[PDB]
Amino acid sequence: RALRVLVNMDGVLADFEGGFLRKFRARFPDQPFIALEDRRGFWVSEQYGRLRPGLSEKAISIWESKNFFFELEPLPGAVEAVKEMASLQNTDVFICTSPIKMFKYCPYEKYAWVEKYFGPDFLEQIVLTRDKTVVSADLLIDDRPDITGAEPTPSWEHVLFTACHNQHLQLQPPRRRLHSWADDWKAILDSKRP
Amino acid sequence: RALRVLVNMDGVLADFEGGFLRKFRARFPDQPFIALEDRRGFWVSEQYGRLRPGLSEKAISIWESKNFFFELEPLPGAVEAVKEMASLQNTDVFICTSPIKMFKYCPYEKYAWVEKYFGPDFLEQIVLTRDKTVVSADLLIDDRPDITGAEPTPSWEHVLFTACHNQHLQLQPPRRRLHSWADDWKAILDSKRP
Ligand SMILES: O=c1[nH]c(=O)n([C@H]2C[C@H](O)[C@@H](COP(=O)(O)O)O2)cc1/C=C/Br
Ligand SMILES: O=c1[nH]c(=O)n([C@H]2C[C@H](O)[C@@H](COP(=O)(O)O)O2)cc1/C=C/Br
Ligand SMILES: [Mg+2]
Ligand SMILES: [Mg+2]
Ligand SMILES: [Mg+2]
Ligand SMILES: [Mg+2]
Repeated sequence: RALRVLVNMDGVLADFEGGFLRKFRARFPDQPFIALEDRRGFWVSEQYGRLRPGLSEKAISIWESKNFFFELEPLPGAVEAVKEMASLQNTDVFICTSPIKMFKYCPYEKYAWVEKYFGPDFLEQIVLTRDKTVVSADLLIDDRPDITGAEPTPSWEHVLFTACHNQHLQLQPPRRRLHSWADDWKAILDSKRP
Repeated sequence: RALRVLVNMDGVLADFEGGFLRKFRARFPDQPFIALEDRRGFWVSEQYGRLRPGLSEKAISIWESKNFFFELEPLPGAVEAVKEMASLQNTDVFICTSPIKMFKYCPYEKYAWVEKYFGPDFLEQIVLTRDKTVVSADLLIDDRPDITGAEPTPSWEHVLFTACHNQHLQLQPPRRRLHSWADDWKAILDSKRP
């Protein structure tokens, strides 16, 4: 009866792309980089790997470093929108996020980041998983174009959240975008209500 | 098409009850304790809180301590069963576990414990969530009798995994138990296959 919305973290709430680029440039000032306007494809590591030898591994070392996830800046409007969204009648919001393979810091920092921006009580709303298809909900707002896993027919509608890496993608027509948190996310939610 | 089984961690794969009791007794040798045979009700903290003043807080300090989750011993047969279960044709296994409120160590140690007993590749199968009702699957094997949350009608059948705290409970008849990993879990899975 309540509408359930899964909201992705990196690329939707947290600015992974901008934080990575800043830290990559600071740590490797003599390496080439990829300006955000030039990002293409979900995987940062793959494009850097295509840019020059051994750059995939250097990219990876940025997000494997302590404080990388914790120090990500929220995206504009994200904290305000999700707070408003959660307070809406008949609306349950979960933050659904995938950790990286190296688990020393990432899960911890993601919990810490949510506490910081949404408060202790919002920690109950976090779902950490590598497979989003096994989480059920009416909506998934997520910047990754290809969301697959163990469940061939997920219950959610995936709404693509715009990011530098996906902004040029033509979606297969039924599919829909949320262009930024300034875009009309209430209209999207309302279209799913009974 | 593949059968999906969610397997809980504490009380099913990891011996939370025995590890807690050992560490509680070692740290508080002059406090009264609850023998496992005498455990009743899911919440360890509540029963200890009923046993004497300020014992809830002392109990909590055990599982909030570093290395508590990491150093839990697997339950008998658990690692062998889950490994066999995951290798079965048309069967996907996820470990579905709730972290405690204090997130400094618990998420990290749970990932570490899974790596230790199941290997790096099994980390992809972990779902960390306070709400299991929003994870979809055919079966949930879990020692907690009362599993509720945002989804009023979860897709899984909850099979109650026997533990000291629940062994005496009469379930509402449709509900079913897995008595230990030596019990016939394949028969339970097979009853759910198309
Ligand atoms: O290029 C990457 N970009 C990225 O976000 N990640 C990681 C970063 C994050 O933990 C998880 C976020 O995915 P979503 O929850 O937003 O879908 O995947 C990993 C790589 C490459 C690893 Br090799
Ligand atoms: O008494 C408790 N027992 C317990 O397992 N936990 C915590 C321990 C574990 O992180 C999570 C396990 O639940 P399941 O995933 O097995 O369902 O709840 C907390 C308390 C009290 C907190 Br106050
Ligand atoms: Mg993302
Ligand atoms: Mg609400
Ligand atoms: Mg349990
Ligand atoms: Mg299998």
